[PDB]
Amino acid sequence: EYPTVSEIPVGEVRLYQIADGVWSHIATQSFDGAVYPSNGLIVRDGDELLLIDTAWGAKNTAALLAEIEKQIGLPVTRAVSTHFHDDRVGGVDVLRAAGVATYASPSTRRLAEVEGNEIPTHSLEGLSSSGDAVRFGPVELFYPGAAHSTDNLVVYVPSASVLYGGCAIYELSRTSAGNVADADLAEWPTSIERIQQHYPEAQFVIPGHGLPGGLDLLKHTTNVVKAHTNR
Ligand SMILES: COc1ccc(Cc2sc(N)nc2C(=O)O)cc1
Ligand SMILES: [Zn+2]
Ligand SMILES: [Zn+2]
Repeated sequence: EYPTVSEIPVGEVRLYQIADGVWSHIATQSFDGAVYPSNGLIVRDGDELLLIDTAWGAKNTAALLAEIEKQIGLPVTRAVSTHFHDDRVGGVDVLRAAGVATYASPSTRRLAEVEGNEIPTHSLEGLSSSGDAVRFGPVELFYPGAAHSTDNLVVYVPSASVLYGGCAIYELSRTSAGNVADADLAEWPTSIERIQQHYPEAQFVIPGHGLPGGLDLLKHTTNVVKAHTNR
């Protein structure tokens, strides 16, 4: 059974096996008063591991690396942040100190700079236009356009038909759009469709927060967006 926010004390991390050599990681952090859960991805990359997003903070991210070492036992060598918020780059400095090569789009890097957040080292070339995609070891990184934020990425894991939505895809239980400060509600519905388009095959879709699903998570998000465009 998937772990829920109330089962993960702040400072602990959980690994959850999705498919052969594909796990999610789950952690918890406070924000504007209140604690929320947050997801990321781990994909085997030959004899190494590829990290999709931090565990939302330095302490969580240290505990992630340690759980990884305890449960999987292969070194984490690269990480990719999918947008510039703290649930995506918070802990990049720990990764860096651990010896992980960190990566992100050039726009994600500039925006973390402006926000005062931690900044990944390496720029991901080839992700500038709505619809671009590049192969990053065992995964495909894909830029569907603005949504939750202007830079936000999603990742697809070919060999397993896993699609990682990042904070661009809500979980069904979630019906309020929550914080959309840096959002473009206008393009957001189009970008989800850009996703559905490119990844029709996804058998498993993971939101940035909460419980995983199938392609239905795309449409549910859309509704919840539009229900807020209107009012
Ligand atoms: C699934 O339950 C929830 C409810 C609300 C939030 C608000 C936050 S905090 C954070 N670091 N990201 C978000 C987001 O919406 O992307 C996150 C998860
Ligand atoms: Zn965000
Ligand atoms: Zn988020």
